[PDB]
This record gives sequence, C-alpha cells and structure tokens, in this order.
Amino acid sequence: PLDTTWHRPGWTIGELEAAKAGRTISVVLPALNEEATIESVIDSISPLVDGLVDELIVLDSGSTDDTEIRAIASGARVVSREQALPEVPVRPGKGEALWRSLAATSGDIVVFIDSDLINPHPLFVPWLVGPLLTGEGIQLVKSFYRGRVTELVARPLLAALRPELGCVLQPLSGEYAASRELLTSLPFAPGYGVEIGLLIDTFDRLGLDAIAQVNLGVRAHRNRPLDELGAMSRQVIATLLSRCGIPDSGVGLTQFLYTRHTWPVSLVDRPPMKVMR
Amino acid sequence: PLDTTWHRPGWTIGELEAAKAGRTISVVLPALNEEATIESVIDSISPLVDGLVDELIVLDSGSTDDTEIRAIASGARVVSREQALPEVPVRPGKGEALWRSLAATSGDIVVFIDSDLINPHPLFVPWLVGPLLTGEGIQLVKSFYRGRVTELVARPLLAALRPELGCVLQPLSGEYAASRELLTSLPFAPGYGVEIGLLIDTFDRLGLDAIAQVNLGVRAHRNRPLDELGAMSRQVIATLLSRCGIPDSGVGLTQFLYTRHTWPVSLVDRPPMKVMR
Ligand SMILES: O=c1ccn([C@@H]2O[C@H](COP(=O)(O)OP(=O)(O)O)[C@@H](O)[C@H]2O)c(=O)[nH]1
Ligand SMILES: O=c1ccn([C@@H]2O[C@H](COP(=O)(O)OP(=O)(O)O)[C@@H](O)[C@H]2O)c(=O)[nH]1
Repeated sequence: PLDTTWHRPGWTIGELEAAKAGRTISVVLPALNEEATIESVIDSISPLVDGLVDELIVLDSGSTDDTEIRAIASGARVVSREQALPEVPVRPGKGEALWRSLAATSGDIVVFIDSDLINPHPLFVPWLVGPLLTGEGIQLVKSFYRGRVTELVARPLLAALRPELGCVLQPLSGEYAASRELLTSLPFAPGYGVEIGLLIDTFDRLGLDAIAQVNLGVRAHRNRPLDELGAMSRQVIATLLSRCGIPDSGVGLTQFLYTRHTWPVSLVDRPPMKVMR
Repeated sequence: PLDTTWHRPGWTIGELEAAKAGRTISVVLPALNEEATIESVIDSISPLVDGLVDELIVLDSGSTDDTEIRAIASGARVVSREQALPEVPVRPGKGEALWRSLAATSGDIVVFIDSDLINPHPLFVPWLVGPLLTGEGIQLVKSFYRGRVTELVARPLLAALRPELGCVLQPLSGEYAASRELLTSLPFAPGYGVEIGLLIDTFDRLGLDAIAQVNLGVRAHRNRPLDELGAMSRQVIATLLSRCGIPDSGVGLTQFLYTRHTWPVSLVDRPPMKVMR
C-alpha cells in the first residue's frame, strides 16, 4: 500500500547524484538551543555539499546558547527566522521555522533533519532522497526507526480518523524530504503540528502513492519532560482535528503542579508559501 | 466551577454514616488477575462493612491466577461476570465488568475501587462518598492524586472538545463513586473507555454541578507496557469521539514489532442498566 523500504537502500551516492538530472537538493536543520548536538549533525552531512547536496542551512529559531556560533564554526550557513522572511513578524514554534526555511532555500528537493540528534548517520540524507530521485511521483519521504506521543496520540488518532495512514510508523518524525512543489503548495501547521499536518495534507491531496517511508535503522527517545509532551500532544490534536474537519476549542491544555498553568495552542496555519511569490 | 476538595475531608465516619439517612452503599472491586494486591484492597475497606458500607463485592473478570480464592479468604463476596448477569454472554474489557456489577449490587450509592492498588488508604471510600452524602445534587465523585494516557490523550482531547471538563485532574481515574440512579441511566463504554464515557455523559446530562472531585493524596504509576497503553488510548479516543458526535473508523491500532499486530477496539456501548429491569 505505502512504499516502505525496510532494509538499507542499495543506491550509491554517485548513482543518486546522477539521478538528480538537474534537480537540486536543499538541507534544512531547524535549531533551537541545540549547541550540544548541532555540529555533529552538520558534520554528518557537509561531506555531501557541492555533490549530492547543493545547499545546507541551519534555521536558527531564536537560540540563546552557542548554537549559531558552533554551526558557523562547522561551516554551515545560518539563517534566523527574521532573515528568512524579514517583512513578516516571527511566530513561535517549529512550524514557523520550517515554513520560513522554504524562503531561505531554492532546492527542488528539501530535506529536513532535526538538529538534536546524537551521532546521526551520514547516510540519512541519501536514504531519504532515494525514492524522490528514483521513481515517478513520490513527493514525500518519511523516516521510521526503532515515542509516547506518536504511539499514544498520533497513531491511534490516525487509526480513528484517517485509517489509511495507519501503516505509517513514525508520522511525527522530524526527518523527511519532499519536493518544493509539494511543500510550497501546502499550509504549515504551527508549533509541533507541522509534521502531522504535512502528512495528512499530502495524503488528502495526492494519496498514498505520493508517499514513501524509509528505514533509518535506530533512534532513541529524546528525554524531555511530560508537560512539554502535554502541550505537544494538544497541538498535534488541534492540527489533526482541523484537517479532519472537526472544530477545536482553541483552549490550551491546563496542568496542575499544585499550581495551575495553561500552555498555548494555535489554530492558525501559515498559508502555502506560493502565495508569498 | 467544579467542587474540588483539595485537603483531607473533615467528616468523621460516624457523621458520614449518620448522613446516609436510609441510603445504602455498595463497593465494587473489579479484578482481573490481581492476586498480589486484591487482599490489601479488600482489607482496607472491610472494617467499614455493616457500618458505612452495606456491601462489598469483587467483580472477577476472568482471573486465572489466585485472585478469587484470595478474595474469598479475605471475606469478600466474589461475583463472576457470568454470575452478575447470566442470561447475557460476557464481553471482554473493564466496562463490561463495571456495568455487570450494577446487577450484582443494590446500594443507592456505588463505589468503584481498582483492585491493583499497592497499600490503599482505608479512608478512600469515606472520602469518595462524602460529597454524595453531604450536600444536594452531587451524583458523581471522581478522585485525583499526585499518567501518560491521562495527560497526553484524555486531558488534551477534553481541552479540544469539552473544555468545560478541563478542570478535572484525573478523568480516567479508577476510583470514583456515584448514585445508582445516575449509573443505571447511562450507557457503559466498552473496555478502558468506561470512565471517560461516564464523565462526559454525566456532564452532558447534569452539568458540572452534579460532579465533584476529591483528593486521595498520593498515587504512583502502575508499570504497564507501552503497547497496552496504545490500545487503551485508542479505546479512550473512540469513546470520546462518539460522545462528541464524531464518527470513529472502528479500525484498531496497529503496532509494528518488526512483526505487525492489530489490537481490538469496540464502538459498542452497553445500554443503561435500567432497560434490563
Ligand atoms: O520553535 C522551535 C522548536 C523546535 N525547533 C527545532 O525542531 C527540532 C525538533 O524540536 P524538539 O522540541 O522535538 O527537539 P528538542 O527541543 O527536544 O531538542 C529541534 O532541533 C529544534 O531545535 C525549532 O527550530 N524551533
Ligand atoms: O477486562 C478487565 C480489565 C480490568 N479489570 C480491572 O480494572 C482494573 C483496572 O484495570 P487496569 O488494566 O488499569 O489494571 P492492571 O491490569 O494494570 O493491574 C483492574 O483491577 C483490573 O483487575 C477488570 O476487572 N476487567
């Protein structure tokens, strides 16, 4: 049903490069306070630059640590959200950063890799672009690998409301690649909703045959607090309900620490980047 | 908004007993393979029997361990699902057990306490019945206390679709009490959907003023596997969407262990026990 590559792809980098056929490739690393891991991520990919990869940027999303200086010292082009699109005031969240990154790149193909990876494989990018390069009509490639939000919230909600996407193992995965034509044609959900939004919109518009998923081997759970997962789940839900035509209250999740706190949720997507042309 | 008792209730057992005023109290312990903890739970409550508590049963939900013999050796009346209602074939899941327990009790008030508690407080039952006994119009009392499904799935979904219930700290809590009149008037969701179903139905029919929540002090996370949480979340979602008028696919969550497995979900509620009269 869904083109799934279960084992190590066999394509060599030179085959893949040859297969580009004039198409270009941009790589985007969104980054918010990832000073510990950003350089390792950049280094895993920079040997591809001027070859398979035509372009690499770090999309810095307001870091106040050493993310930017360290990315620069690893030879990466670093682009702030403001620089990506300076006529338009910056909103918080991941989705804003990824959407803005479209204005700061020009590749026919765009690859996203999270900047929080601990020793990422140097073949992530080649493995992700394979189906886009080699085939016809694949426009989106998702990764999978051996989380709580994914397995308790997103996958069960998909089974409930878009069971056709039940075969996708990591719908929330931060590692994926897509054609510019697709990406600039889709709205971008705010915050942590962006991946699930892109997947449902992609499916609704082109169906499964435009989607592939590739095995990246092994990944281990980021350690983050429960409360951040709470807010994340809320935004994933808001984005998922909206794509399925269901009205969301717009009310943020409240949590009680013995004290009460309400986290922000957003029901506002960014429009297709195409309108900004 | 929602009557919440944040500290230790001050009512003494003799006040509470006096406040019954001819009303009776049943206690139900649903149990599936809880041989390690069932006796401690029964013992925490049996000193109340023939006083505040008029009736205690263990609703045995198909145990194949020593649950039943150990409950009997602690002086509990043990009722199988079949015995609770023998003309009607037994379905799997928690909701079936709780629903059936209504036919095996006759208290004006029914208290549910999970049978998997590690050293439960002997005041759980007095604390839960307090608002039902002392006041007017409270028909349902939920507990709260210092889980993943609760905080990632149920609370965020309530915020999305029934934000009025956002102030409920433990919507999925297995410890609660209610009037028979209320309980026999509501359908019972299958599986792990039963608590969330009772809460939403209660709210929709009587509003918040009929609902209270009481502090039980401290509770610690049951250790159960992620996959069981996956199936649990799916059923909670199915029950929640249905109460909110949203169609659920009826498709079970699938998980990939490198091998694939699909877990059951049910879109079938039991009707109000009243129709069985
Ligand atoms: O407003 C944001 C939030 C996240 N990210 C980036 O998106 C990626 C995934 O975010 P996540 O919160 O999952 O990673 P974490 O913060 O736990 O390291 C990270 O590399 C972040 O640096 C970002 O650029 N802007
Ligand atoms: O089909 C079921 C499932 C659960 N329970 C009871 O409902 C309570 C809560 O179930 P849960 O799965 O949360 O507890 P666990 O199995 O982890 O001990 C337990 O005491 C169970 O014995 C039951 O009677 N029948």
